[PDB]
Amino acid sequence: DEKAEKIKNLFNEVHTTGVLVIQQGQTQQSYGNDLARASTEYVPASTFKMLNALIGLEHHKATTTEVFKWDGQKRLFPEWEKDMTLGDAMKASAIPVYQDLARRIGLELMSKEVKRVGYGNADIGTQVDNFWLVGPLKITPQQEAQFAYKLANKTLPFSPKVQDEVQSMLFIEEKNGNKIYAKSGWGWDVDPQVGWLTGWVVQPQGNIVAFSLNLEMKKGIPSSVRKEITYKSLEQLGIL
Repeated sequence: DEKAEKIKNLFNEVHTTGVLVIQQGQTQQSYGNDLARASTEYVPASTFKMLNALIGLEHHKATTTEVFKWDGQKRLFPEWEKDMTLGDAMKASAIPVYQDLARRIGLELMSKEVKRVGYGNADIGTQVDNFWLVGPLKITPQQEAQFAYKLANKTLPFSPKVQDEVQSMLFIEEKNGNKIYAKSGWGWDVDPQVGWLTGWVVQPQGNIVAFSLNLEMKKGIPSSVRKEITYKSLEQLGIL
């Protein structure tokens, strides 16, 4: 009860509403100040890059060493206006690189694969290059944590090679002997805005603990909140 109470207050302290779903084994636990978010659908935003990369690699629409070249058209941030590998673009949440990947995959293959894997509502609509940003694709935090848990265990419906490659893209840091893997997301083109941090911890003896933080990104909420709450929560839970 006390762990849950503490984590609730972490969300209250940042003046928004959110949830953290944790998965170890086949059960999940939800924490936070709005638990109903755990089973609510939201756009994945750049959390979808995880699946986009798996599909693209598996279907030979990308390699891990190629550079996705900048064509010189203005991008949303100047940091993105350079050539990047899929891994560089993962770390940078570089939307246009992953738009290029999506277009390589194409609508038919993308739709088939998203359905095959059962990702969220598996509804990509007719626009292959923005369905993860503005809809119609939506996913719950419980689904995201499950996705992350399966990726961590290499049990998603892809080759283990491709899953290992995507895992490497997601590595953040080793902290207190724990390896942390994650992908952030911020759906800023929807209202209300959604913030994500989905990932997992590999503890020193190999135990995997997956997570998905999901909160409402209000005006004034710094994007750093996502990592801060997640880490503090995982520490309070004894995971980190």
